[PDB]
Amino acid sequence: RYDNKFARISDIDINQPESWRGRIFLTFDIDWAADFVLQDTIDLIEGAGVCATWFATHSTPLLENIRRNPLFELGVHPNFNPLLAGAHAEGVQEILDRTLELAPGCVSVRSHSLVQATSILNMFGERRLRYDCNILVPWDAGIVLQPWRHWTGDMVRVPYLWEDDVACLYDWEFDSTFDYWYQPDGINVLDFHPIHVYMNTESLRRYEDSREVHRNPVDLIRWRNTSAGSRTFLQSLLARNI
Amino acid sequence: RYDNKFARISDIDINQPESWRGRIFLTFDIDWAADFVLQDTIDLIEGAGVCATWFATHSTPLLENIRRNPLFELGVHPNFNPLLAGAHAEGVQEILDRTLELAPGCVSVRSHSLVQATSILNMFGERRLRYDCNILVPWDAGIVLQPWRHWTGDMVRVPYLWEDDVACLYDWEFDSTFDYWYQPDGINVLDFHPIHVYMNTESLRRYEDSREVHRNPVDLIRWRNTSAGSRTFLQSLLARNI
Ligand SMILES: [Zn+2]
Ligand SMILES: [Zn+2]
Repeated sequence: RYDNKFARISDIDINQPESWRGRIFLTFDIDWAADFVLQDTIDLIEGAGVCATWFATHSTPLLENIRRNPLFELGVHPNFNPLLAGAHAEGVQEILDRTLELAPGCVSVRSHSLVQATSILNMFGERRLRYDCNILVPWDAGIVLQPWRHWTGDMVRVPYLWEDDVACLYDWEFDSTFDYWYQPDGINVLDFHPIHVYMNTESLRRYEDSREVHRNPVDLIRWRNTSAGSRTFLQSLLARNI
Repeated sequence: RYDNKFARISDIDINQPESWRGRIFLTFDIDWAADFVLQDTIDLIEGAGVCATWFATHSTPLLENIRRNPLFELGVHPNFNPLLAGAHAEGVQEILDRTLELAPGCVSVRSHSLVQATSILNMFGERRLRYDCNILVPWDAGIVLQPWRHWTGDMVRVPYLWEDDVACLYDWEFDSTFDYWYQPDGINVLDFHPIHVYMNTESLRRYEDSREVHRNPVDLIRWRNTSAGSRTFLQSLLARNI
């Protein structure tokens, strides 16, 4: 149903454009959020009653909440940054295999910091991942987006067009009265972080200033932006589209 | 002039679509080709008298040929694969800085194996690179392509839509009578490797079977495909568009 606007990444059927065209795919890069922060984001999406895909960074009992919910897909968020940062004892394989232990049998992946390479995608495919979510093409680039077949692993590359922290870096609006990014004729994948939904981030300086409080369940709420930000953007998007 | 169809990557002016729309950007990932192989590719493009951009992997006096030619732009092709392959003593910075020594002041980059990440692009930008050429969106994905502004470094991301070895993996045609990939309304960046132009590669098995001969100036020519392949595709594209 057209009215079923929200979908999971694994609902994309590359052979059937009806499975993605004009639809919205809410995705969440967990990024090591404390449990109270992740729980708040889960509660917000569960309250809307929509589908969503969650990319896991670490082990937490809240992953079981995500697994249970039939509207939610659990994927992985492997962190290969230490490989790029300087000398290291391991490669991609060890890190990927460890991350996959968080969601055995999953099919969707987005790399922390969008770390990607031909060999990385080859290794994703060997491990039976089917959807790569690592290409970010901005909604304002003038490009109508569509997922496409990768040349190996029967993988599908799924490009995404909006991200909360990226919106801060590009100075995109959090308080527009319409879905400026929306493509009725393309795929619409958005990426949110629980930390920014929790603090209603409108500037990364709020995020940086509050660093010491990000895991403090008593004080963090005091840093929530009361103007427009990531949280109010998500809340409006949900209200307008359910 | 519309008739000046061929351009260099650094000719892209993100503020002026006339600088890229409907134009063709021939790019060459040198990939450690022996000098006789690189020379053959240079001779072929020089014979056509068109612009081209060359991504350097290693030091060779032939880079000076590329620098001299005012129609040619020299960029870099850093190799970060060893970082992903397993334990390593260095990170991106050391490798990038060493590669940049091959073309000081250059502005364009494509990573070997399309290794990329947010921190990698940040580091490209700090080193005054302006054009990232690491996003490959296939010509047959149904997406009209345009370069776009990256969120840091005043960098421009330039997507490309065709590559010789990728054409083999996707089973794209080398002997079409028309430019099937061409977007009159988008940017058209193609990536060729000197080794495949030299051997007129139509299957990667030819490339793999001939491995021991890739630096043998006497025997390699015997492995050149006499049917349609990467070389005849490039030759036709040049003939049709000059
Ligand atoms: Zn992340
Ligand atoms: Zn290469």
